[PDB]
Amino acid sequence: PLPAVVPAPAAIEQATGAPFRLADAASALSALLEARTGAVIALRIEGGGPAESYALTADEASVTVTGADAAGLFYGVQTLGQLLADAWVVPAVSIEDAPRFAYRGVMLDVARHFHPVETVKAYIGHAASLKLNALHLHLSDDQGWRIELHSRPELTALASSTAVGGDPGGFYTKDDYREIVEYAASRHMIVVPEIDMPSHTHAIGLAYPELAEEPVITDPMRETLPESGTPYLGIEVGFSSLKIHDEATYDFAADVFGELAGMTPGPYLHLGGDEAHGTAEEDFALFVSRVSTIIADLGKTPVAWHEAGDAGGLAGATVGQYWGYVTPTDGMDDRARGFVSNGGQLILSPADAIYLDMKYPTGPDLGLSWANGPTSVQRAYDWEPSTVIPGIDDADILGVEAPLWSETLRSLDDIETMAFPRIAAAAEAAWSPATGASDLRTWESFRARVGALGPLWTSLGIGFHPSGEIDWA
Amino acid sequence: LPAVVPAPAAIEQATGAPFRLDASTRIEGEADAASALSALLEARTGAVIALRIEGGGPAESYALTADEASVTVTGADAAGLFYGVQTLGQLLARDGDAWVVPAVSIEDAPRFAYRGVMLDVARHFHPVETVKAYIGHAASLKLNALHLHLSDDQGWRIELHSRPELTALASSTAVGGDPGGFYTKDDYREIVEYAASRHMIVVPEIDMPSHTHAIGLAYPELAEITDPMRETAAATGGALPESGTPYLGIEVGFSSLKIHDEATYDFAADVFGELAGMTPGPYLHLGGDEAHGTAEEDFALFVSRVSTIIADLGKTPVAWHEAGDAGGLAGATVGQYWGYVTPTDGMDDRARGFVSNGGQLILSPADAIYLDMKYPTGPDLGLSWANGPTSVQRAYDWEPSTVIPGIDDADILGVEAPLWSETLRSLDDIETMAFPRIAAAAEAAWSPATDLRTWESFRARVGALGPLWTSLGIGFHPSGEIDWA
Repeated sequence: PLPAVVPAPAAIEQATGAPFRLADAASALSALLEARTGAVIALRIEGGGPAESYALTADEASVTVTGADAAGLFYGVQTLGQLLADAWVVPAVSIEDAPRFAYRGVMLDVARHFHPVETVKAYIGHAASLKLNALHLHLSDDQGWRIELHSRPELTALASSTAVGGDPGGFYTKDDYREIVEYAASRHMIVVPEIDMPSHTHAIGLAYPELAEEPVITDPMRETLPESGTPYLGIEVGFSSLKIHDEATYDFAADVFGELAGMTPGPYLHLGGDEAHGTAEEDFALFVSRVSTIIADLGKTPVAWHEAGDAGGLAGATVGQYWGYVTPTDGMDDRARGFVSNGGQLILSPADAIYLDMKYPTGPDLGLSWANGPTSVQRAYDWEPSTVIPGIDDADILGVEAPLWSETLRSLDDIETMAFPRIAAAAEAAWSPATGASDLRTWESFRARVGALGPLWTSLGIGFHPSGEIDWA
Repeated sequence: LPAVVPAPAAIEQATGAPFRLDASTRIEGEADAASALSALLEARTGAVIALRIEGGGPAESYALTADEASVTVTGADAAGLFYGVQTLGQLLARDGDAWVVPAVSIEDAPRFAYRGVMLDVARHFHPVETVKAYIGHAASLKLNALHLHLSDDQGWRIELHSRPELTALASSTAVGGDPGGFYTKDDYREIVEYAASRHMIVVPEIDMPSHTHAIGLAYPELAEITDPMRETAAATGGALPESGTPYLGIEVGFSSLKIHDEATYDFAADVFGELAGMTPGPYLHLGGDEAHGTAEEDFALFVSRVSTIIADLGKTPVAWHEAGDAGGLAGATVGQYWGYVTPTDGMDDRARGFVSNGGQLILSPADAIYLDMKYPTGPDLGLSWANGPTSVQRAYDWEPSTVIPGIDDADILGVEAPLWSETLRSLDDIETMAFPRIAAAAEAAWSPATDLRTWESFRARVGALGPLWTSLGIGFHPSGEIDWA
């Protein structure tokens, strides 16, 4: 009975004997005793091996978790919590672990439904239990502006009032934004803020009306309220845009990205790259060519969605591939490889696979289906970051991101019902080795290991949708 | 009175002299509608013709006025202007040597929001080139919905990646041993974007219950043949009955899916889920064709599942009227395909059950509007399985309201003109059967109920467009029932 642990470790092997009767990393395990409210449990930072790596060995003499950093030890304490099993037991085990990708991220949409600091802090602890080390907050969209800026003070004043569906809006104060980045730092997580521009910028026109263009509608139909110069409370996308040829548009992005970078010590500033429907490719090329350079000279590494990779601007910019794992193109396989030819890496977030906002085939009502139908937990796992990567190299993949969009999610219970269990397939694709190695990196194994951690998920207060695709305990 | 098809809602001649075109007329700056009018000057290779998009009136409606000073086409949409720009081409006449627009004022509006033409790519794979031309031909008659019959017992024509073996091993063949093929996802975007520029929506159909022999070629675990005692087989000579190998015949209702196998619905969800992502149009046509000998409860449970699958995808599902006895689906749209007299079954009653469910009817009577039905005159190809060949008059001898069981015109989504490709292997073959009688489709779709909507007037107006149809390269068949120019 191989002890179930997710993400699947690099090397795991049972031990010969009988199992184990039960700095600040110790607090992470002491607080982990929510699964179960002399012996000596060793948590030491030796160092020398790869970053975010650890070594776990459990016997009856003592259990020893040894990481190279505070992060590596913090991923070893997360593994031991999953290892915890008539009494309360830790199996005779030996784990030597290391991450496959340096970026192992979770995205949160705070613009569609404004999520408070508390429900964001909880999601940080939940993602950290799966060895995820990057929180991606989607701070702006057509439905709200969520970050408090002073170079653009009208934004937080007139663009944060509403949310999707007539629900409360709000924003993170700069006072409140430091709490998010310092809470995630204590969980060894970086916080990358995204400000979706060219398109996905309708709320920006509510406060600075000289910057936004009139909405382009196309075929709703579905609307039978379309977007106007008023707070958009719908879910349609790709209608808003900034005055791309107005220099005030870029003087706005400079203030917005300049002030934002001062509050984020993380290396990345995500600009988005969403283009409005019917926007010129050359004009959209000029847009993200300018704003990425603005972030470039700010001392930050710019991030954008892969649809802006054909552009001629930016150097070393990082991408977020949101296309399907079988890449059904507008050009999205070739367009994603433009980031690698330019000198940057790719973060892979396949829509059909890893988009956590996609409805379950089972049926928890929430979610969307715009990918290729609902997303089963298997399909969230039925992909390899290497083969589902056009024709690049593992050195050109910065990591894996698991986007959770909040068009339909308004609760922490709503967030957990959709993130888990499919978030485990995200951390597995991010942390665990490729599908070429690792015998436990199969659907038959993941489906069994993710079901054994079910009781552990219920003890930490983490909600999840029990997908009938897998067997729980 | 100047002939124009479909017959506009309100048309009246003017008091003065016509509009001389010459080589000095300017055309008003109306984006691509001017280019649509310039290409319409293929009939004939200062005063200015005004194309404007006002707005406020009915959807896809327009107003056309032609005098000696200037011509003005004013629509509420880009589609309304487009259909007004289409009426200009039909209006264009020749005085002696100069080309002339008659003094006339037209105020037009469509009767049905759905004005469809279906093309069968499964029996004979029609390339993107021959489909784009058919998009322009149907758009010249104010049709706004292209229905693609992407799959049948003879082939699978759309490229899916969740089910990638389909196009790998089910698109090799066509009926009669003819070339197969399929539309790539990249080739399918070109069709929907071309149709959008003509203000047409692309409705993709995947016949799901029966008409599914080709799916068994690639996913062999899903298919169930079933030969009836009738058939033709021995007489036609070999005429290979259906097997577990590509079917090159024309018989229908022999294949089916294992209705109680859950992989069949996980199959349909994957295909329809990927399909919906490729179509910005609101409609996903599921079919509803039941195999011979299928249990009514089983066929009901099948279409109950797939329509809910399409419904939960954010799209409106479409099916044939034979799937109306089912207990599933809500608000599903329908192509009624039975005769205008509503015959063998509760075919009218089963179609009226869709209206009880909250949906609308698209009516496509086989005896009336089936463009693949043989002419009584005789241009060879086509079928006659309805009630014999279909004359151009018989294609027009029906009212979409009266033939509609016992409902209301508000419960009719519109009109569809299906062209099945069992015998049609060329674009010239498509036009030889689609046209004349596709005007009777646009007439029933666009024009008011039974105006100039009589057989005596139709046969005069569509006969005047002969030179216009010959100028656009449309190879219509000259039915002897009507006089041309």
